[PDB]
Amino acid sequence: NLRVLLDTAIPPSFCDTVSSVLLDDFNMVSLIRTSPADSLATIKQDNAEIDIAITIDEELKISRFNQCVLGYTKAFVVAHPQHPLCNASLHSIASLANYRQISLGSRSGQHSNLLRPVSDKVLFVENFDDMLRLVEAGVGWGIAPHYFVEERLRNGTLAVLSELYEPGGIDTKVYCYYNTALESERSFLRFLESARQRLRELG
Amino acid sequence: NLRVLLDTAIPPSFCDTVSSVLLDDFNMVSLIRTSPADSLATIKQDNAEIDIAITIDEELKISRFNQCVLGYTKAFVVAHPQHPLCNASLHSIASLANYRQISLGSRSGQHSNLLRPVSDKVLFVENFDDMLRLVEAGVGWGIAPHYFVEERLRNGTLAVLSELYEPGGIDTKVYCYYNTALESERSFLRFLESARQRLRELG
Ligand SMILES: CCCCCCCCCc1cc(=O)c2ccccc2[nH]1
Ligand SMILES: CCCCCCCCCc1cc(=O)c2ccccc2[nH]1
Repeated sequence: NLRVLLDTAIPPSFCDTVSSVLLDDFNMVSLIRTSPADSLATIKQDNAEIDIAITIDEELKISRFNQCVLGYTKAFVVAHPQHPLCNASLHSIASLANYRQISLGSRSGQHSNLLRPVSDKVLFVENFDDMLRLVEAGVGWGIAPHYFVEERLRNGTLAVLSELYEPGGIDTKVYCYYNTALESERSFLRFLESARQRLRELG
Repeated sequence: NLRVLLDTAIPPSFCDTVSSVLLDDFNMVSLIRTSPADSLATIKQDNAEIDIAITIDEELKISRFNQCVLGYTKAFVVAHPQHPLCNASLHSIASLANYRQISLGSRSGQHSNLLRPVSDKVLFVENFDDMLRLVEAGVGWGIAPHYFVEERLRNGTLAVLSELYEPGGIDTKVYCYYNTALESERSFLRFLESARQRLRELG
């Protein structure tokens, strides 16, 4: 029955919050994980027959789907704690566009404004694990969700650069793309209401 | 000396917060108001010789300028309290793309993804006052900053539709575009630090 796709930028908590709720109302629920760079591409494939996507990625008006927002979540631009650009911010926060960035690659090779890399050179990868191996290494810098990075962060293995750009990490909305058929379906509305109401915390 | 441009979506408080601070460090400070639809166009004109823009509008990498974020602020999609789409949300929240929208026109006729109208027909205007005359009228619906609308809102003259899309109004970042020359200038940094630190409230 209900197939829902969850990108990797979504905290793995925001995912049990969901799944608990949908089983009340639904009797078969499949959960698919996906690069954020591939989320929206995927739901456009009709055969893939997704009914709900949870992503950070944005695009206005899609084919058969509607959009709304569930919450907010944070990402950081990170590097090795002696990457040149470490320390020395504001000026160097503009020089990111010169340094090598480790970006999430997409299947379609295409990117949204939101996820397109800011610099060159870019070195593409499949997911945030590969990304951090590399910035820990540390060739390049990257933007990764909080949940990934906070482990290493307090451990001093990685440092943040995002801070003078946006203190507190880069606030980023979490969207919900849902097949229009679910608009005003007593059950979907419960999921929305309940997912949101919960997803204040973590925050 | 210092010329700073402030779009109309910026609360008129976020504007005294700024202006107080800059006079400590600056001795001539001009403040220009602008449609958000025209903010960025304007700072690209070189003759206009703007040193700092405060806008909700977004564009990545501009000519001589850097970007960072000062805070957050809210906007609502509003209409006449017996506009068809009133009441009846979620489905109708998708039918906005069919109803007439009152959008902020731009000089260049061009719009960013962020400000481009969602529907047609569109009926362009110069500013948020014209916009509300019209949605109060009420031909069409529009998106307007909180500060404008909260007056009329509790007064029942206008109703919100944004709520199932994004409860609490549509969170929207407030960017700072500052000429690169000001990067690491003891004074600019004070302004940033102090503007931000204050602009938590209102919120
Ligand atoms: C200091 C440089 C700021 C440039 C960042 C531009 C805004 C962030 C957009 C964004 C890009 C991502 O790759 C991303 C990845 C995971 C989660 C949020 C993200 N936000
Ligand atoms: C319920 C329909 C949601 C569609 C709104 C799309 C996100 C809002 C982007 C935006 C458009 C504006 O015109 C605007 C104007 C002033 C302040 C913030 C704004 N945000």
